[PDB]
Amino acid sequence: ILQTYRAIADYEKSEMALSTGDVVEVVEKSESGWWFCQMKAKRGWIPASFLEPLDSPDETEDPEPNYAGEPYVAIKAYTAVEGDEVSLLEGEAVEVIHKLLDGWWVIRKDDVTGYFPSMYLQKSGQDVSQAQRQIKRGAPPRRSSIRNAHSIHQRSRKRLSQDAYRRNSVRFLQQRR
Repeated sequence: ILQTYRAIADYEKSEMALSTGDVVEVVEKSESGWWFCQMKAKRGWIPASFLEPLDSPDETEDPEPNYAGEPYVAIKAYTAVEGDEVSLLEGEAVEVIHKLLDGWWVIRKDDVTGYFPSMYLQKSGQDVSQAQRQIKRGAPPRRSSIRNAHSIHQRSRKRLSQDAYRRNSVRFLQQRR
């Protein structure tokens, strides 16, 4: 594949500067002495909440809400920090109504709606141990936990308030119980 080389000195700007010790992958060697290279890609898991799409403030792949609800149970206890969050003890049953991609799902419990970490929930009637081993990291931080976020979009991201979620929830819910 691509050969890996190392910079033995600093090179100033060639849209890429070089710092001694830098590791690069050589894409094209040339007898001209100028080689086209790329820095080792920097990858990793990050909280979706800290990101915003470039083209628009709104996420394009969030699934649609389902007010009918899906039965889930808390597999890990969580204490609400903000008013729009739901506190649950392990074993408490809830109904998921919006599986948002930022990890904080809207759930319904006792006629009211609020957010809860998806990672701490599992469909009812399944192996709890299995869902717990799937937890290899804590709940991601919420966007509302960010102080002084900076956006490139003047318009705010579209997201129903908990009151709006509740009004839809009480009207279009489905109980098989």
